[PDB]
Amino acid sequence: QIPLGIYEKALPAGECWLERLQLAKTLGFDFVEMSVDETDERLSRLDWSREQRLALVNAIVETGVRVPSMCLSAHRRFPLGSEDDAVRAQGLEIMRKAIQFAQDVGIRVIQLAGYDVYYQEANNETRRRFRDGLKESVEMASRAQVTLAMEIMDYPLMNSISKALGYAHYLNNPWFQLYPDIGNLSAWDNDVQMELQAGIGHIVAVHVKDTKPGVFKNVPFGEGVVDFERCFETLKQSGYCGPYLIEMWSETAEDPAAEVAKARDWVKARMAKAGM
Amino acid sequence: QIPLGIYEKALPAGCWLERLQLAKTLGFDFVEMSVDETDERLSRLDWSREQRLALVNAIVETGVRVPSMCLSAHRRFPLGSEDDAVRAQGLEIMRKAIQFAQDVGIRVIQLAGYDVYYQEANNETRRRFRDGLKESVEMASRAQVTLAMEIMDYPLMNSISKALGYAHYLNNPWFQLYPDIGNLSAWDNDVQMELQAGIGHIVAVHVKDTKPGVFKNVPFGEGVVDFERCFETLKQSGYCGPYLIEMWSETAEDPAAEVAKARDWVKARMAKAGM
Ligand SMILES: [Zn+2]
Ligand SMILES: [Zn+2]
Ligand SMILES: [Zn+2]
Ligand SMILES: [Zn+2]
Repeated sequence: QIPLGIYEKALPAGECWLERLQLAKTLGFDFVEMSVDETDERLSRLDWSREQRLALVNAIVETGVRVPSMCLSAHRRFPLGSEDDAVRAQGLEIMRKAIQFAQDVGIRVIQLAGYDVYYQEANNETRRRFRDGLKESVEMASRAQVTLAMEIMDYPLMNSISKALGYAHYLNNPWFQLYPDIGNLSAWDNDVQMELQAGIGHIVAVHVKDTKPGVFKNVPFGEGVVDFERCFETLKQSGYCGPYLIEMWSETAEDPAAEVAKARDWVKARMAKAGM
Repeated sequence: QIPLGIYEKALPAGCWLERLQLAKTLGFDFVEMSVDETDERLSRLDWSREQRLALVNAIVETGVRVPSMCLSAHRRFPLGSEDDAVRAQGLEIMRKAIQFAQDVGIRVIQLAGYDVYYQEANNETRRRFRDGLKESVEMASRAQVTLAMEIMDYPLMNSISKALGYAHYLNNPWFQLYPDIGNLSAWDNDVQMELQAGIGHIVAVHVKDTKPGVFKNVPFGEGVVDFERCFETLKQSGYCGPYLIEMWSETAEDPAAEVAKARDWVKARMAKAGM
């Protein structure tokens, strides 16, 4: 088996989760990755009532479609490296609330964004604050027993598996792992296939998307520089047995389901070629 | 925080809402569920969706988590069994436990490190157990559920070092370590060395006393476990995870009173170690 998931933001935008999960099932997916992004609407999920949390658990159990991971891109707006101590405190409360939320609804993995700061310029001060924020986050994670997994990013601080492995060695904690995005990994000057193999005992999930140098969003599958077949071959041959998540933003398309179905078959053909 | 939990079997037998509410009044953050060799506790892996959801509801209402499952059922259906039917039942229990953990939001399944328990071990049981573990870890990787190997009352896994060997073999983020400081101290181990060695892999810690060759119901303080030392080692090494108090006071004169005393006794040892 190869568990295959779809990004929340590839599907229609309604906060109706049972409908979302039914659609994913219909489209042939095993799971949906939730996004808790910079928007107040998705951020407000962290303030959901017990009944709202439990309704999500209900929909998951009823449909069989899991929500095993949360993409926590809210830290782009409230980064852990902020020299604004108010903004940083806000990033840390979001982290705490995301961990409690994951405990409540049974999310397995919180995918962290490797930004020390995004909208502000980086320096030694922001990197040190990010490092300390990350250590604090992993401590909360260790208490809760919730996996935090650093994504390989559209940003120089975390633009390879190697740099994430640096953080993993520093932290030396079972609850801090790796969540490579093969698109982001391919959009710099990395030896991608060597990076995938190097990270193996730390890789808990894989984001599947295409990219170009300096273009990390909305590059159509096949129009970028990602060698999908090679990546899948490397991961399979190195013993990877975890999930793959198709990352796309077709929520805005005329027919989101149709865009998703085409990307699904496209991605699946390449996995099949790679022996999976 | 030092998250502190109570073993299911320390509390009176029974609904889960009542048990979780009891744990709350006793000051515990969580309860560790047991899926043992009994058909009664095994039947949990066959719970309906409604039964699974009722547990989730109760956890959310009380705020007392059930973050871990002790899976001692493998004593009865071990992954190393040379009987293909018994081994298959063990693998099916493993699959169903992982699905149960997904359904109910259990974070860590604690594995019993027995290739076989009620039979004699040999090269073949060891080989079968090894492959069984590999298959189990493959299942856990797909589900993203942590399996943590307990340090055992059994030679095959009687130290953190032994569990570390399996961890290095499997090379997978979903296979981790769940030391029991009692079991770790009941052999010929360098206990404080071991705890430090395993630090990057320790996801949880069982707290109980033991004596060499006596791994069960040894009253706190009457055995050989150096509690203040183990706590200071784990503290100095940067351990930030939960501690589970393992007892079977379920069948004692005053179970609640027994657990309260043990709780305060454990917390006193922790306070002495800088916690
Ligand atoms: Zn490593
Ligand atoms: Zn991604
Ligand atoms: Zn190691
Ligand atoms: Zn134990």
